[PDB]
Amino acid sequence: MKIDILDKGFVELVDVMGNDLSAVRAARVSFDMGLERDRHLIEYLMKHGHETPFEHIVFTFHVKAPIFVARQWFRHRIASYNELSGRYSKLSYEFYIPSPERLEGYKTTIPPERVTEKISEIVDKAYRTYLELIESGVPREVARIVLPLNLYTRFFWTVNARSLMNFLNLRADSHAQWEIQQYALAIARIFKEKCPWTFEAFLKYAYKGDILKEVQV
Amino acid sequence: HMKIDILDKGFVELVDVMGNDLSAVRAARVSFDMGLKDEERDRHLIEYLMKHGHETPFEHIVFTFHVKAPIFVARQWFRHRIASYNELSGRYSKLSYEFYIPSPERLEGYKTTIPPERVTEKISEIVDKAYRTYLELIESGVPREVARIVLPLNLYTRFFWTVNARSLMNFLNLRADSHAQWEIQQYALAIARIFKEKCPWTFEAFLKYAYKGDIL
Amino acid sequence: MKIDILDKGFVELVDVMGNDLSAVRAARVSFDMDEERDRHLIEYLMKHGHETPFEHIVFTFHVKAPIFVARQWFRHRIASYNELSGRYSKLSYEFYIPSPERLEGYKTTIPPERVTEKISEIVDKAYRTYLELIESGVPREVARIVLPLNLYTRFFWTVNARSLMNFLNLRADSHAQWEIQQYALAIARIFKEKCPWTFEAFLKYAYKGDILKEV
Amino acid sequence: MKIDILDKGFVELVDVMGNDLSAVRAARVSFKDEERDRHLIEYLMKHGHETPFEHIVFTFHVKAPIFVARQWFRHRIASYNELSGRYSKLSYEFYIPSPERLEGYKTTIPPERVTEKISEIVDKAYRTYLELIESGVPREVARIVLPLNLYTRFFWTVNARSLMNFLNLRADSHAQWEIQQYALAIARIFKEKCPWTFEAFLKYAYKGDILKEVQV
Ligand SMILES: Cc1cc2nc3c(=O)[nH]c(=O)nc-3n(C[C@H](O)[C@H](O)[C@H](O)COP(=O)(O)OP(=O)(O)OC[C@H]3O[C@@H](n4cnc5c(N)ncnc54)[C@H](O)[C@@H]3O)c2cc1C
Ligand SMILES: Cc1cc2nc3c(=O)[nH]c(=O)nc-3n(C[C@H](O)[C@H](O)[C@H](O)COP(=O)(O)OP(=O)(O)OC[C@H]3O[C@@H](n4cnc5c(N)ncnc54)[C@H](O)[C@@H]3O)c2cc1C
Ligand SMILES: Cc1cc2nc3c(=O)[nH]c(=O)nc-3n(C[C@H](O)[C@H](O)[C@H](O)COP(=O)(O)OP(=O)(O)OC[C@H]3O[C@@H](n4cnc5c(N)ncnc54)[C@H](O)[C@@H]3O)c2cc1C
Ligand SMILES: Cc1cc2nc3c(=O)[nH]c(=O)nc-3n(C[C@H](O)[C@H](O)[C@H](O)COP(=O)(O)OP(=O)(O)OC[C@H]3O[C@@H](n4cnc5c(N)ncnc54)[C@H](O)[C@@H]3O)c2cc1C
Ligand SMILES: O=c1[nH]c(=O)n([C@H]2C[C@H](O)[C@@H](COP(=O)(O)O)O2)cc1Br
Ligand SMILES: O=c1[nH]c(=O)n([C@H]2C[C@H](O)[C@@H](COP(=O)(O)O)O2)cc1Br
Ligand SMILES: O=c1[nH]c(=O)n([C@H]2C[C@H](O)[C@@H](COP(=O)(O)O)O2)cc1Br
Ligand SMILES: O=c1[nH]c(=O)n([C@H]2C[C@H](O)[C@@H](COP(=O)(O)O)O2)cc1Br
Repeated sequence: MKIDILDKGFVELVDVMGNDLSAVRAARVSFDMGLERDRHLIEYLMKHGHETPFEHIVFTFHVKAPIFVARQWFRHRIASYNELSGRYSKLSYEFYIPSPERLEGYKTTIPPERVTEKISEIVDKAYRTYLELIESGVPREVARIVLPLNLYTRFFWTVNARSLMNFLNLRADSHAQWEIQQYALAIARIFKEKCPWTFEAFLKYAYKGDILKEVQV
Repeated sequence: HMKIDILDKGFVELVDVMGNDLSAVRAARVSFDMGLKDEERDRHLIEYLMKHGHETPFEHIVFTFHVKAPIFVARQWFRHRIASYNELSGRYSKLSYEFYIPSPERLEGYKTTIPPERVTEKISEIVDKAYRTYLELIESGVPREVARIVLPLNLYTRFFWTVNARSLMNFLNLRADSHAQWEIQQYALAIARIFKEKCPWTFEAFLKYAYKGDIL
Repeated sequence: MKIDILDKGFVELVDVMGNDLSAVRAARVSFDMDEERDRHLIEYLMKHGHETPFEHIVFTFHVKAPIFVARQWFRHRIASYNELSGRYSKLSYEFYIPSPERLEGYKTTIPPERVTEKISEIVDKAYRTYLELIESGVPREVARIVLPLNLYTRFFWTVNARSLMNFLNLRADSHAQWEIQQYALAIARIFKEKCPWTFEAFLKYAYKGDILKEV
Repeated sequence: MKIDILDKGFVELVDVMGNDLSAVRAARVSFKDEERDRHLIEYLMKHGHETPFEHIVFTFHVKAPIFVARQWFRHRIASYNELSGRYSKLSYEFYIPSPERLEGYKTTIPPERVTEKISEIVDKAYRTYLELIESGVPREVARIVLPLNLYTRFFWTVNARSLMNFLNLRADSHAQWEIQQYALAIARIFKEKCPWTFEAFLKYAYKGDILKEVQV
């Protein structure tokens, strides 16, 4: 399962542990019980605020995204991350270039096409300078500081269902930057495919965001 | 699928697992824009990570356990915050007559006034009386959340535990150690055993370069 | 500042870092930024779900509570704890004995005041058996396993305003066991004194519980 | 307490709760005696009993380059609040490495040229950013052309235990030089507020390699 986001990014599901029944399973222990009834428990827990059972469902994603996007994403402390290093590796020529449609809805002095053009020009000069510094023997950890925030980076993300839901509440929302919204939708799609009952219950009883109720999957 | 019996009626049962040794290898490699490789190389990285103290990669390995243990053991266990728990409720369900009765050998080394067997006998008695009082209150209409307050700390409880490899190793350092209570140690050995079965490379590397305990 | 809870328990403030303005300062370092403007920002943050700024206010409490209460309290992982050790020190003769009014509203085959008695009896026999074992040479970590769940323990609790609010949402609520609700009420009271603005705003826009809305 | 770091950065102590005695009070669970108290701090540090130090909390105000902040924010056991590029107009403040930063590395161009190369690109980037903002492009979009050396500010609230982990990892030669400088500043303040804990830390638990070589 891999989903393309923006111009060069993506969200890919690396691994998953458990399913909706994992949460049903965990929840049952409270009443010395085990695993149509199970589906009803998910709703109950969701609408009543029993979030802990969903912590036993865990996902590991492989994400390709712009650093300005990663910086916001990494603010979610209840999860695990492992990212590409700008200190250790030679960064490749890959940057997020917004399409003219990105400025749809805003009045600008210069054409959307020009805006897209200027971002590219800057990206191009920045990367050349970066390579020139490295070729000259400048340490990678120093040379990379001239690279812009729209530079693509990669990382693994292991997070459980409760934290992922908090993530969707905050990122699969209109107040979050459009770019991370797009990633959140892909995360939602995958979440829905692996835990359909929890997902449906989540949208109907606890989701606090606004876009997942208008945009399918 | 794994089950280890602990104490007289307890147990540690592996319910699920996500990833294996290579899950940490994958996570780690990404820092160099690389992926997996041969076994010799990948296994070398794991020990490398363990040696230098790079533990984040091991967080991508997650375990889900089903544990049955006495409350005094569980209390110490739930002190490990970097994990998830779901436990049997004394407020909601009627508790079963199951308590941890120490065997006479638990007193080995300690010279006692009364024979060990007697200590065992006395523990069972108090437990029996407490439980009868509990059943008595429950059957007379007393709310369960109130009636259970007479139950002793050796009452058995059950819970689910989802924890990743890194937090798990911290658990073993602290609980797979002679400084921890013998009872919790036994559970830690069972946890280590399962960790060994599922992530051989990580475990071995752990024991050789990071494990700070003494019983493993 | 100390508040007694139940028959022998309590909640006392040990220390606190910051106040309503601590949250105001944390948040202002976002837009690169007086009373009305500040208290309004606080109500604004609370109303929209911007909770991180409240993490910069921290409290440390000293709590004396029954273990069954502590087992529920310790489930709140986003915080720090340090409790008395039952295997290191001899436990004192202090247990939570519910008052007859605790069974109020319930129809029981045994008079409430009789239930109170049965609980005391167990406590007494369990504790004596415990001292009997210890004096007999049984190590404390083993002898104490016969003690009941209403045995009082003590601990230090350091938590920030955000986690504290999650705690009040879940514990200062009728779905929580009454005994812990009482402690949560005490926690809320101290929190109100130190952060009136944050507290006021919490009740009005984020508080999900029910009893703080009536007590 | 405010310490200048790099060319435009700084570490400022905003607030602090408790001191060395706070860890002591927590460990004993009560509420003095330097001999015993300090001895206890060292005992706790020597045997790995770290939870008591979580009762000591700091709030810092930091100004640092995004590439430094990104590494810093990887420390999850803490609280943060940073300036927003989506909401605020960014100031013309970037970290420009001085020639000395390249002492020891053999380059095909004079270290001063590297400084100029970096300064020029930073200048171009900021100028395009300003033109984008002026023409009407949304802040959150216009700032994506800004370099990783753009300075940002944030509030950091962390307890002594997590801060000690931070020092282990950052006040070390393996961490990038730029964040090492901040860690030193963090260490000075910590040392100033909790002299007993810091000394005990350096003596028994610290895993880094610079704090035992550089005063305060
Ligand atoms: C021999 C022994 C004796 C003990 N005696 C006592 C006692 O007398 N009183 C008592 O109350 N407890 C006692 N404990 C419990 C101990 O204090 C810890 O609570 C327990 O070991 C859980 O460990 P942890 O904090 O390392 O783990 P977790 O809570 O699971 O945390 C794992 C890691 O994340 C961290 N971490 C998590 N949360 C925070 C935070 N809020 N701030 C900073 N870092 C954080 C640390 O790096 C930690 O090692 C004892 C434990 C042992 C093994
Ligand atoms: C009325 C009531 C009934 C209950 N019944 C039961 C029961 O039958 N069985 C049982 O085991 N427990 C039960 N609990 C305990 C409950 O499951 C929680 O453990 C407890 O409320 C502590 O809450 P918390 O997880 O929200 O808080 P904290 O552990 O303090 O966490 C605060 C916040 O950080 C989060 N968080 C922390 N750690 C993680 C993580 N690892 N993954 C994802 N998010 C995380 C969430 O956003 C959370 O709200 C009950 C509680 C109440 C109030
Ligand atoms: C020299 C150096 C090189 C690095 N290289 C890379 C790299 O190539 N790629 C990369 O992505 N990162 C890299 N990092 C970042 C590193 O992986 C950690 O994210 C960073 O050091 C923050 O540390 P921490 O996990 O110990 O701290 P915190 O996140 O603050 O956590 C403190 C303690 O609580 C714990 N803890 C917190 N959360 C969890 C959890 N979810 N599960 C288990 N335990 C938990 C542990 O006991 C931990 O030590 C590097 C750091 C250094 C110092
Ligand atoms: C529209 C929008 C605007 C934003 N603007 C800003 C800004 O201007 N400046 C800025 O710095 N950030 C900003 N953020 C980031 C925000 O402050 C959070 O850090 C981010 O959403 C991650 O969320 P979290 O804290 O809920 O999640 P996580 O860090 O993953 O935590 C999940 C849950 O555990 C909890 N938790 C975890 N750690 C702690 C802790 N240490 N103390 C108490 N509770 C804890 C809470 O219950 C939390 O919801 C913004 C986010 C959004 C969506
Ligand atoms: O929508 C947002 N999402 C987010 O995660 N932040 C966090 C990210 C970063 O640590 C700092 C400033 O981010 P921006 O430049 O993207 O606004 O606060 C801020 C905003 Br607004
Ligand atoms: O070895 C120990 N392990 C542990 O987790 N505690 C925590 C458990 C409980 O929250 C409180 C008191 O525990 P004991 O009564 O078991 O000592 O401190 C204490 C000790 Br000593
Ligand atoms: O209201 C509750 N609060 C709580 O914290 N638990 C946690 C406490 C303990 O770890 C386990 C069982 O608790 P009780 O016996 O008190 O129900 O689940 C359960 C319930 Br119901
Ligand atoms: O020393 C380091 N410190 C750090 O915090 N990272 C984390 C920061 C970021 O999330 C990602 C890539 O960082 P660099 O570009 O700085 O290498 O891994 C990496 C290295 Br190496």
